[PDB]
Amino acid sequence: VPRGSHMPEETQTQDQPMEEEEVETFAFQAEIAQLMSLIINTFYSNKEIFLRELISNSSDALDKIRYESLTDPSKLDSGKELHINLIPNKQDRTLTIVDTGIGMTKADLINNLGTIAASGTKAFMEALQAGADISMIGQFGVGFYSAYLVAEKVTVITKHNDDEQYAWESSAGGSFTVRTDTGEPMGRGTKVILHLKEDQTEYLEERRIKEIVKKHSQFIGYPITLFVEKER
Ligand SMILES: Nc1ncnc2c1ncn2[C@@H]1O[C@H](COP(=O)(O)CP(=O)(O)OP(=O)(O)O)[C@@H](O)[C@H]1O
Ligand SMILES: [Mg+2]
Ligand SMILES: [Mg+2]
Repeated sequence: VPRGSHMPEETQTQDQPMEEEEVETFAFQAEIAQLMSLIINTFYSNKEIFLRELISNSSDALDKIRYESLTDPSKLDSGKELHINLIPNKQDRTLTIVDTGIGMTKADLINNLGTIAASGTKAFMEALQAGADISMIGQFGVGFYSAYLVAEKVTVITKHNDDEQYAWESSAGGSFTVRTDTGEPMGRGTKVILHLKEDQTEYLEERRIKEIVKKHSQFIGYPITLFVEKER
């Protein structure tokens, strides 16, 4: 049956087989859940320090590449730059912190980002009760949860050399999920995606982001760059 030209629907290629992603749900350790509730539902004047804690974590993960090379030189063969990118998306109201540090395995996500008690958590909650500045979070070993000063939901996508790529996600409320992530491979590192609360959109503005990186994160020790989407 001769054809000289086909329409797009006709030559659309069949989909790749659908992938399964395994999902597991976990409760936050009790004091972690308590802290998150405190962080979310209390007014703090100096919420901007969230970005200091996430940059700090990225800088730690990047220093680990430098040091893991002493026990495993193969990391020296990576051509990836050691760096951080800050990516505001005003369309989606997200602020993403991307690094090319060592990343986390599945068990790292579960054990490091919620099910294990930090020994400073109770002390920190008491300090906050007695009126401490929220900036003190960074000294009590629970700085990641400062994301929820500004974010209603946090997704962390991560890939470590020793595991597959995973997504951790929580809207607080007492639990989080970890799921195998078969989507856009991110390569080694971690991306924290902050789904900002409606009153916190200043952290999508490039002037605001530059201001708080200069104020609080001037010794990262790696290049950080801010991607600014061109105004249409
Ligand atoms: N960008 C990232 N890359 C890799 N691991 C990360 C990460 N962000 C967070 N983590 C993991 O999450 C853990 C919890 O981080 P935080 O709540 O900041 C306490 P910490 O950073 O371990 O101590 P510190 O903040 O006192 O230096 C880290 O120890 C690390 O294992
Ligand atoms: Mg169709
Ligand atoms: Mg930290």
